[PDB]
Amino acid sequence: SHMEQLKCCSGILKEMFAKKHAAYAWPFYKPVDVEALGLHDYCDIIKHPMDMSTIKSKLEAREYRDAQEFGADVRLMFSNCYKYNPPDHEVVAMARKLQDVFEMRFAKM
Ligand SMILES: CCS(=O)(=O)c1ccc(NCC2CC2)c(-c2cn(C)c(=O)c3[nH]ccc23)c1
Repeated sequence: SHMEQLKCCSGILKEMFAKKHAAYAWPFYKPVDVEALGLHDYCDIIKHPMDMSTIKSKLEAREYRDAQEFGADVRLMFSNCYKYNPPDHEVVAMARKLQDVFEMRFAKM
């Protein structure tokens, strides 16, 4: 059921926000600050920005019909990271660690 699936989504996102994963999830907590040194071309490369606070807000405001729509937004957050940054960047290695947390939880629900 969609209602049940969406409560599991809330649970998944709550684990991604937990202290257990903090050392590598913290650059994904809030939207990317495009007024920070570098990132002057961030809006030129990233057409659809996404972060965990935006996904949390979209869940609370019922903007997802089902788990797949929630999943698409989490994956957009990681794909934005893989598209923008060099593959050797510290943030890419952090995104891969947080995505492993996500994929394992999302797959078992
Ligand atoms: C919480 C939003 S923030 O603006 O405070 C912030 C702070 C630190 C960050 N990275 C720190 C770096 C790994 C050591 C990032 C960041 C996120 N993402 C998703 C990228 O793609 C990216 N590229 C370059 C920087 C970033 C964002």
